[PDB]
Amino acid sequence: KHLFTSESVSEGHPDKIADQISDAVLDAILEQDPKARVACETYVKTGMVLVGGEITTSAWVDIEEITRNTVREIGYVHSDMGFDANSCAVLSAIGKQSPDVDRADPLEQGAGDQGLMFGYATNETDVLMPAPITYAHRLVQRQAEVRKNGTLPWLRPDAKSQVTFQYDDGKIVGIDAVVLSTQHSEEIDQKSLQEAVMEEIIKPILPAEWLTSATKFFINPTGRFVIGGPMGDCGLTGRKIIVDTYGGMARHGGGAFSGKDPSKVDRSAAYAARYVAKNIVAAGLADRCEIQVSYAIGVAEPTSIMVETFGTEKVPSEQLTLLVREFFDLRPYGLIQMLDLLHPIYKETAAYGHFGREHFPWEKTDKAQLLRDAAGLK
Amino acid sequence: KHLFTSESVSEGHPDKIADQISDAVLDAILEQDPKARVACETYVKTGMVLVGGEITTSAWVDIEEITRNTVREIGYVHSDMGFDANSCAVLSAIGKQSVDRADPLEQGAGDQGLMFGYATNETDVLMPAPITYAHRLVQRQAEVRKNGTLPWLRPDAKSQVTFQYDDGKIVGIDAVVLSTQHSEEIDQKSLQEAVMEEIIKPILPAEWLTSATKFFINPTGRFVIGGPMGDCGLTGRKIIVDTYGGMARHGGGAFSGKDPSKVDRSAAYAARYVAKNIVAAGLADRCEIQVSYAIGVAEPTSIMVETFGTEKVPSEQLTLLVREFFDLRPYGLIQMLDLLHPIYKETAAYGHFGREHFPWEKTDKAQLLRDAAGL
Amino acid sequence: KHLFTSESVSEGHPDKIADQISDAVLDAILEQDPKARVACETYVKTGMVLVGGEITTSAWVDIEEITRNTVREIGYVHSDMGFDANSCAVLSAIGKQSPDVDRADPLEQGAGDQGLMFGYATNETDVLMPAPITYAHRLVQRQAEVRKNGTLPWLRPDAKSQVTFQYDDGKIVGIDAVVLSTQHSEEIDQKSLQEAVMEEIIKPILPAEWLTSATKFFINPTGRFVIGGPMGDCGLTGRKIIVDTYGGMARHGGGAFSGKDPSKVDRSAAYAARYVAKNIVAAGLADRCEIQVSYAIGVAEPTSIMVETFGTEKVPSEQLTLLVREFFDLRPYGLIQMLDLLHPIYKETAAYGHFGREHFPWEKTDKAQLLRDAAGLK
Amino acid sequence: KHLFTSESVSEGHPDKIADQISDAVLDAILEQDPKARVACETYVKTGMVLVGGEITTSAWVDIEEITRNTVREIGYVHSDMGFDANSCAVLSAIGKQSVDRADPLEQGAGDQGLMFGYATNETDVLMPAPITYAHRLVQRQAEVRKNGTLPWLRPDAKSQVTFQYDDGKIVGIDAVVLSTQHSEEIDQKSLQEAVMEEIIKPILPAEWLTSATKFFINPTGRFVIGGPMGDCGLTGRKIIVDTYGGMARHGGGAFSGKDPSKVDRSAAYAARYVAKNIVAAGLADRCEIQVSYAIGVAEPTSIMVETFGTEKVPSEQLTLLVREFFDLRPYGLIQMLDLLHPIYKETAAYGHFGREHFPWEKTDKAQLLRDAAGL
Ligand SMILES: [Mg+2]
Ligand SMILES: [Mg+2]
Ligand SMILES: [Mg+2]
Ligand SMILES: [Mg+2]
Repeated sequence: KHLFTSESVSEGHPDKIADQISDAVLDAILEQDPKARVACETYVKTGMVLVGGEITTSAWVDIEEITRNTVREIGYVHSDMGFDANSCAVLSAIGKQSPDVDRADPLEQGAGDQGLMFGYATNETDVLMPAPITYAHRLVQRQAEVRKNGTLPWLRPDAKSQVTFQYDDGKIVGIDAVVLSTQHSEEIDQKSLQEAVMEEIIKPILPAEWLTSATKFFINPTGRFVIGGPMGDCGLTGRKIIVDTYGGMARHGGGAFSGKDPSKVDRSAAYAARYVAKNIVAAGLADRCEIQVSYAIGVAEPTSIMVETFGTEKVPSEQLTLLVREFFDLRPYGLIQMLDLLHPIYKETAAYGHFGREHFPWEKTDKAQLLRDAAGLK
Repeated sequence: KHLFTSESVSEGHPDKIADQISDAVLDAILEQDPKARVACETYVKTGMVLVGGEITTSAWVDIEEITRNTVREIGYVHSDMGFDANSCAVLSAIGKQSVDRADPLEQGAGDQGLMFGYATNETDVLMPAPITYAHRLVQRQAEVRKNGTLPWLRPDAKSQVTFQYDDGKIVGIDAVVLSTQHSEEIDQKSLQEAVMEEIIKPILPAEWLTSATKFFINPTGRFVIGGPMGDCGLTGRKIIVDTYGGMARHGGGAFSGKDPSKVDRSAAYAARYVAKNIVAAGLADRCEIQVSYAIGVAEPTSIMVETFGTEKVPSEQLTLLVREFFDLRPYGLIQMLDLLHPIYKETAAYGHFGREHFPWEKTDKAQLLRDAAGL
Repeated sequence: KHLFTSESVSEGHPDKIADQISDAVLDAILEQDPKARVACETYVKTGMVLVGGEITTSAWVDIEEITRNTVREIGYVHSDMGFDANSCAVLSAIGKQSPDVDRADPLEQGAGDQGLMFGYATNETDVLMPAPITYAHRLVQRQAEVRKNGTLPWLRPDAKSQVTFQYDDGKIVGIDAVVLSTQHSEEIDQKSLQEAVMEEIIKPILPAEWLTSATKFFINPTGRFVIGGPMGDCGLTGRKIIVDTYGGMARHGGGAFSGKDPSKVDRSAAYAARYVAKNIVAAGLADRCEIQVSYAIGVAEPTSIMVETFGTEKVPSEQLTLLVREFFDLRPYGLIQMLDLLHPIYKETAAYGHFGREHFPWEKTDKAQLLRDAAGLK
Repeated sequence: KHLFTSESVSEGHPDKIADQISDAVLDAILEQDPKARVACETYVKTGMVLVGGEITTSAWVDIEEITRNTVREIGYVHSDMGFDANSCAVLSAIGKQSVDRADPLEQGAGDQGLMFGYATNETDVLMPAPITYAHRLVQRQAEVRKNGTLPWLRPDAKSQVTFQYDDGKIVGIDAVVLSTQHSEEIDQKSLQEAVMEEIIKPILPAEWLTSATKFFINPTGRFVIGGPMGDCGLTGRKIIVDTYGGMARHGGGAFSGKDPSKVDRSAAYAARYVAKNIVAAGLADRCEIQVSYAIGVAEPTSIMVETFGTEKVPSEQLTLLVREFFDLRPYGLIQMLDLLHPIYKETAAYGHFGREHFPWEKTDKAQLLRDAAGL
């Protein structure tokens, strides 16, 4: 009764490979040119990586070297896994300055595109993130954690996890269903896999107080999982946008993050929307907070700002919407200054979630105390 | 009071070109082989279309002809438009991906995943107003482009509508954005007036248009370079304009290029089918259905019914009626909606949800649901 | 004094890989549709095979399956060699009927393109082929022979050989220089390689009566040769046309063979030119014979026929040119009937030479006795 | 009596587009880095250009801009022509391939291979007549295309000339083939007359044109679809039209896309340099030079001089003079011909041999060779 489900994928999933390659290229460019315009779309298939899009930068980068290193760190170094970073093909289809100061104050620059973006936060977890997506992320990051340190050496990078939570009036009741399918080598059978996944992955993550005898567990439910990654499966950037955000707990505007420089409101505004939502919840102004911002191309001011507090607000929501508008610069290049986004920090974001990890700029809660006593509280 | 905003793109938008090419390949395979497994990802860039993925089927089909015909119908037929269906490159990287149930209806889900369905009586088609009219703006744009009413504009186009709600009720439209590609023969002033008279005003109801409504028509000026040139399009990059424009939640699954055995597409269609029939039955004003699946499991791992307080009958009675009247098993909803037919290129532009001629948009269960509930 | 040199490459050379893939696709199509028009150009790079061109056929073929099988038979099945047929990328860019009975007698059809083609034959060897290219071919085919039967298991497919012959008035004097560079594994050093190449490759091919103490031998002259094949080296069809023919001993028209159906005069006319030249020499009418034919598009009769007998003719060369014109149908679709070319026999030709192997139709000498007593001899 | 035939293609022929793109990339790298190692293979097809190979250089260069500029200068700038430099796809698959001699001139050959050079006093440029005038026909075609004399014809074009010889002496021209791409505005009759008056007659000497000369002008009719569309072009697929049109033998090495350290290109240029100076010195009427190289060896493994009986001095004296006056070592002929300069896009169409403004076409050794021989 009253259940919610969220899924996640590891860094070896072909979609996440394309996300990591895109942001890897972005980080390389930003390391030389912080003001660069980057729109990098990566296509990864069996034996192939296609890196395309449009960049406008003074930087000079090696797309092949960046791509091979990124796949090499993911762990695809051998043809027995279905993909090898040293022998795969790397093709490039990157165009330059698309024929487009304009503004006396750079912060007043209009948006580069239209679109809608969402941010979310909930005091369910320590990191102000929804439980299902948080623990789904932690399962697949542990699977890579135990593959990379040699604990379970038979694991291969491609993996997917899914956690179904039972809810009762916003109260986290427990876990009703766990799904975890991981790619593996020939050095293990399915019965030893289902037991090793329980002991080395699921147990050090899902709190024992949420697992009962009724919790359905599906570990490699179809059996053998040896062929994976780009082998026999396509990977495109921007095909895991719900995994990259809130696992379905919150709504989405449709924009991908990876391969996009901070001037692309699809990424920066979504990070800022998370920044507002986390600070509103961290300030104690709501238990759950979702905000939507939208933009029109060539318009600096957001065309709409909605603050949704699902009955959890500790102050009228009209007051919340005004607090958002004055304590945060939601203008495109205002986001960049507010979050200090012109740095090569994005290859790390393309993997196990863009949110919930406290060292990102959009995850710091330096505005919570300000919002708290600005709304007159304690 | 609050504002909500949704967007849509024309059939000429690069991401939507990829979606249509992926479903055009799908339709041509289903026409010969209705039980085909197809997972077709399309990548469109300046001068080329890359059609890839995994396909296992007994159908023989010409990817080049399908791709060229699709782009041709979309409208890119000249180098002056930035893309030409008769001279672009078409590369294929399609592979063949490498009998368990006595009843095919009991087959387990091909993959895990969560899907959402939504419905709301804001509009006649039981869809959210922002996404609905965002679709009708870009669809009207293509309409007046193809019938020669405005011959000077080009396929690539984007729309965005900002609605104002007073706690569930539509009060009007706050902001309208329409950006359309065009040729050199037209100036921006005559362009703005033409899309205001032929595109915007015939689509948005005059009751929602006030003097405070903002109209952004080609806000940055000339829009000559468009489509696959200057940008880049990939299948499944418009999943929110495909569904409910952000009004409802989304599981993360793309639609185009996937046969009905993929729960990412099929279960979302079914989730819309149940949500729409619930709202059409008067059981709720707004309704969101969440379905979750586990790979190898036929029964959904979760079925959530959220009615946002608009529940006209008890919520437990709603979740029960969903299980009674709807078969949400992977191959059960294929038979419930008759999905093994080439009918998917139509869905790849202007929204998968909202057009009553689709199987998941039929309300043939509405009177049944209303009877089993009371009145 | 008076030296001549010719080179050859093995079936693992990236250029020969593209030739084999092209003809493999051609054979597959001809096996279903003998009348098919095929123009298949293959591009093979690290981790990638691109198969393009124009085909017009009722056949339905699997380009990916044909490509992987062809590379699999060549021996690239592992990423340690630099290329794997199971995990590489296969892309296709094949167009259909390019918008082009026409003739009451099909044999009178005009040529599909212009161009020039050469054929050659010399009684130096048993197979009426020049010695240098023949023995250069035999060296690299032996290298694959000893790699495939497990004799020298450390060999990798990519290999190149080159033989310099000393001549004295057409008399084969001996061998002055041998070059043989073969790709190898880590299971051998360079000194053991240079000795094993001598014992297992060079010795059972080059006759001992042609090797002196002055014969320069260059076996892996640069040393270690571990990275090869498509890895770090491009391969295109039609980039080994001199290896495919007479090793430079004879002239060439410029046309590639592989991937072209027999209606393409670049291939069929060259095979027929070899057919004429071999029969002229086999009939005893000349010791060395080179013929050139040329075509104009839409013209059935060759625009020119030259019979060059380098002072070796046993009958006036004017008479030879007339004998050629009446004992051979050099019209495009006359070649096809004369040589019975509408069969899938071409994947075998894309490797160690299109000539010199007696089981090919253009290599049979069923017209020699006819030419001999037609010119009035014995 | 005998007939000999050679062919040539225009700068718009698909194989030649690939050769020019490969050398345009080469020229732009040499302009910044003269000692760069580049091996650039280009693949042109309907709507796309794939530029691949192995390159190690300190130069930063824009493959897209170089490719688009090259095709643009070639003439494909509209979809009606079948290819457009401003909207085609440009993919790059270039890698970096993964200090031994005290004197750089003593470096060993980067690869094995045999190369041929040729020269004959049949023409003023000391080239075989069939290939020479085959080049001048397609070059005249582009000439009258670009200066607006005939604006209706398009870049793709092929020529072929059949010469008749009476044992070494030119007697005339037997057959002329000229096929040129064109637009729809022109009919085949007016096309045949126009290329006869503006292309063929201004190029082929009237002494060689009789009433028995065959003229095949667009022999199959309309030639509208051309260039990369309908066909397919690869670097190094025109090695015989690049050199001597079949009159001389060929080693098998392609030219375009290769820096001067590649003996396939460099030694062939040098072999032409020696053959031309020998013929220009009056030492022979026809001369063919064969040079062979072993990888890692600086001295050529073979140097053959064939004069076809036209030797005006003893043949042993000729082979000696070649070794005395020419440095045929891999990096020796780079310095002998000053090859480390961006001068190679010019060679990628209309013949590498024949145009006196190239380094390997200079006859600065002719008087020297004649002195050291006698007179
Ligand atoms: Mg995917
Ligand atoms: Mg997009
Ligand atoms: Mg090569
Ligand atoms: Mg060609």
